[PDB]
Amino acid sequence: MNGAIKVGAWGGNGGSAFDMGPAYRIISVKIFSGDVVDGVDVTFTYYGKTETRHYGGSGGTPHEIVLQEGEYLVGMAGEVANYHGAVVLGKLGFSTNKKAYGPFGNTGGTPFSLPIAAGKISGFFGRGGKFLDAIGVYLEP
Amino acid sequence: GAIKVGAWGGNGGSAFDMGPAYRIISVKIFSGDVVDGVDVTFTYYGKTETRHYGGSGGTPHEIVLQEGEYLVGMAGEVANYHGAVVLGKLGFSTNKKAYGPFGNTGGTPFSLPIAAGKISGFFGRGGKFLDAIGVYLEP
Ligand SMILES: OC[C@H]1O[C@@H](O[C@@H]2[C@@H](O)[C@H](O)O[C@H](CO)[C@H]2O)[C@H](O)[C@@H](O)[C@@H]1O
Ligand SMILES: OC[C@H]1O[C@@H](O[C@@H]2[C@@H](O)[C@H](O)O[C@H](CO)[C@H]2O)[C@H](O)[C@@H](O)[C@@H]1O
Ligand SMILES: OC[C@H]1O[C@@H](O[C@@H]2[C@@H](O)[C@H](O)O[C@H](CO)[C@H]2O)[C@H](O)[C@@H](O)[C@@H]1O
Ligand SMILES: OC[C@H]1O[C@@H](O[C@@H]2[C@@H](O)[C@H](O)O[C@H](CO)[C@H]2O)[C@H](O)[C@@H](O)[C@@H]1O
Repeated sequence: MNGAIKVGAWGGNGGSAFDMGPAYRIISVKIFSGDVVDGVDVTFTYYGKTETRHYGGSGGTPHEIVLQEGEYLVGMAGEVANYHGAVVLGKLGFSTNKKAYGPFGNTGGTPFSLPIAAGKISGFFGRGGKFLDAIGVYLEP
Repeated sequence: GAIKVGAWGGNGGSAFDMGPAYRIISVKIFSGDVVDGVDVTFTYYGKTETRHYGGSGGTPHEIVLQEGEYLVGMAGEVANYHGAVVLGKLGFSTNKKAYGPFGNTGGTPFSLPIAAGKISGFFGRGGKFLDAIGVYLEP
């Protein structure tokens, strides 16, 4: 969009597109996983107000990443697997400039990794359905 | 304020940093069993330069960016070639067409599709072969 850097769209073509848009500050990310990744719940602040978005499906169990002050999402990885005739993320994980999280999910598949040597993730986008078909990120310094 | 993503590959070789370019002009990928090295020709503040990363083997595969065409994707596979963790397959995609991957040695795959932005530089490690590679991204 306006100087945005949207890298990704890892996963399958099913589901329906979702776009969080870049955030001003990602407060917390919650990954709901089961055999695969069900959805991602994101709480962030945009133009002053605190917002929460619900992506992917409603199933799965929550694993939350809370960004302490000065901590950012500097990496993302996982596996795009086939789950009952549907290409979705079977494993997903993130890394912060402080600790590493996950991966969350138990279905193996073709891997992908996005180690950020310089920059951070600032937002999310992708395709959702009964599960998390695909996920991508917004990058910024 | 540079967005450097990745660096897929091993830890062998020596680090190289092409830095960001005003405009890439072309990229040559020398490959054999793996990825021997990459060649990058680009403009940089009025000047036109050429950088080469990796060994001196392999056969060249050239991608010549056309008028208003950029690199919007990179993918390949890091591998363990007779002991050294190097890239075994490598390819790029332009907003007009996809290339390769070039190389015949598999390993753990990786891909970097770019929905918004482009590649404007490279960095990583190299030696007799292209040990690892990363890119600079821009709006
Ligand atoms: O569907 C609602 C229930 O979903 C449960 O998670 C599921 C896992 O048990 C199963 O293995 O995988 C699927 C998809 O990955 C998950 O939906 C939750 O544990 C329940 O709390 C929830 O009610
Ligand atoms: O697979 C192609 C079709 O996928 C459909 O989405 C699926 C959902 O119905 C289902 O609940 O979840 C899976 C993954 O979570 C989705 O693939 C789309 O609705 C169709 O338009 C599409 O053709
Ligand atoms: O493997 C550890 C050492 O790797 C060296 O680089 C390798 C080159 O010597 C060799 O010719 O090629 C491979 C792949 O192209 C390189 O990994 C480093 O120069 C050493 O510093 C390092 O200890
Ligand atoms: O080293 C000089 C020669 O290198 C050749 O490429 C090599 C391949 O033949 C071999 O199979 O794999 C290695 C590693 O990828 C390559 O270096 C070129 O094809 C020759 O033209 C060149 O003389």
